[PDB]
Amino acid sequence: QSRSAKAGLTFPVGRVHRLLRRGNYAQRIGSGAPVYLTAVLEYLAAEILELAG
DNA sequence: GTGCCTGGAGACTAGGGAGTAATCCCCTTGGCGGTTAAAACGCGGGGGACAGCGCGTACGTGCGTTTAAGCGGTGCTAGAGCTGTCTACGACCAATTGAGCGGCCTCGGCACCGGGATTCTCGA
Repeated sequence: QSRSAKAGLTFPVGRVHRLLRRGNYAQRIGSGAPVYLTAVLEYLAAEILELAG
């Protein structure tokens, strides 16, 4: 399974990893940080979508 | 529904951060006395918060009128991408030097301390 769906989530991981890789935010990057961004933004999106419903 | 272009996924090899030994070690947290300037209790008050009245006016509301102004068309016009093509163009590791920090020593106005001249009391 790809990294965008290995954790069973909704938001893509490769998209935010490509955004930080060329956005020049650090020298290196840990493996847990893009999926952590994935989890935080998908939880914020799900909460505001439940409130929108 | 249907679909082709392309970022996404991923293992192997150099190559630079992580937290666990290690040890100073400086800052801090905790308490004892004192003494003192600030915090607290109270008491009369008077000056400022607050209710009410006079009023008048100017906006709440309504009506004739203009007044741009909105919806729809379409050419005129001139500003936004994208692929070639070439030039600059800022970084990589290394010898040499440098210039601002670690810790040291010198001035200098401010506050405290003593004499010269002046004024006050008594004595001669």
